[PDB]
Amino acid sequence: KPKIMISSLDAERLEILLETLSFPGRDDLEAELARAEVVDPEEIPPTVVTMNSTVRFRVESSAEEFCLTLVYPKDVDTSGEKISILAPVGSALLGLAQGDEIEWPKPGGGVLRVRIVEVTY
Amino acid sequence: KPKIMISSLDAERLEILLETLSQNAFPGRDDLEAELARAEVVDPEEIPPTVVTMNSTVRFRVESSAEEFCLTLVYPKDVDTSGEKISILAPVGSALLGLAQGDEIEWPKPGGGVLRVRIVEVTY
Repeated sequence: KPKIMISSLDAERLEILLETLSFPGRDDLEAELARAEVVDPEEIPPTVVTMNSTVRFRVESSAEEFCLTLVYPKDVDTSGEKISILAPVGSALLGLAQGDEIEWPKPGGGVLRVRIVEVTY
Repeated sequence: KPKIMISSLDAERLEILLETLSQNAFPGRDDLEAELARAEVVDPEEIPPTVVTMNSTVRFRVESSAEEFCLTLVYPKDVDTSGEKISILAPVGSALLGLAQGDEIEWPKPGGGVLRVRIVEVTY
């Protein structure tokens, strides 16, 4: 499996956050962090999903797009734009890259299938 | 096909919420609106205890490990930093409303794969 790329600071901060818990994805997230490429932030391409980045998604079956900003738990907003690293979906976004696909439950039934089209700060 | 059931209170609050956030194109909004528009609006009393409503706590079992965990479906005002609340606006959260005990859903596993869970209990 490819390894995720993450800054030293985000690795440290996440390790500590995860250490203090007790979510379903905790162990899987920890396993990614354990084998990650921990580098200077400037070494991580802007196509990689990092903590505090904004991810633009396109629904594969249409032109439709939306954004989510991946954040630490205290930084989540109340208007549908931010998503916690501890949240379902949020925990899986970390270290994905532009072009990657992801899917999750669609309200009312079925699966929302999306592709990452851009990552920004 | 099958309409979900909501209380009058929750139908009303969600409608005002969605009106207030008119410009916020969150994932699955169109689908949640559609589901709300055709929902059957009942008194809280004849929505069964096994149906997920706003402020319900949902207990889940993961199929691979039989670990269990909970999420409480809340309005934006009530999410906290614990990881146990989930907004009606959030991925997964928006799909929980109207589901019932026994229903299965799945979402991404960090590093790849799916976490598939069954709703083991609903509590208000």
